[PDB]
Amino acid sequence: EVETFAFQAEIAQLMSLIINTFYSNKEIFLRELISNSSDALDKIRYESLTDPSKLDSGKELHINLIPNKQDRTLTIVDTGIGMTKADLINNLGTIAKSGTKAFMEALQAGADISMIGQFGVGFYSAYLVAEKVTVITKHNDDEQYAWESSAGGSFTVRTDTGEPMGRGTKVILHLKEDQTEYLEERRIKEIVKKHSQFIGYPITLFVEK
Repeated sequence: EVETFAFQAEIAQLMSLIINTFYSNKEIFLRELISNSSDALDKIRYESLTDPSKLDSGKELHINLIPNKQDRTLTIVDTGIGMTKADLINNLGTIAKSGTKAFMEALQAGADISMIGQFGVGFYSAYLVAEKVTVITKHNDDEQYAWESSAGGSFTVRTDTGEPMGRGTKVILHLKEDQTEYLEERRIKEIVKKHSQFIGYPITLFVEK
């Protein structure tokens, strides 16, 4: 049972800008997704201070980066607070309508695309390098859901059939044909060091057989 939804007008316009604007500095997508993961880890850490049972679904707070050259995917996994179905549908828990409006105003006034994270809509920078994005998420006391979009004005949400994750979010980037550099170990290391060197959680970069 798959539900298909239209993006709000503002988000469709944001995604179009990201996909259609000439902007060579695409590597900032990774900092934005790592930033989102770190925020989600902060949330479950703070909630667990007054209720330790919220870590019954996993005590380790970390970020994994998983390239797969066969599938042409880069996956960013975190064991953060996860998202409910309502969150997923409501623009993956972002303030995307107001954030987009502010971002667009900033772009008119001298900002550039790399500042997208400042406005709370950094997730959508995935579409700098991905033709399709899948978000698998599990919040405590909600079920596991999968969100997916290849832009074009719509997204889908279904309950996730696949392997149970304990808690957190997985963002699966199906990369565009010309963006496979982001599957290379030395390229990913370079970008993490350049933009995400000091953050509050361990990042593990998986290797491939």
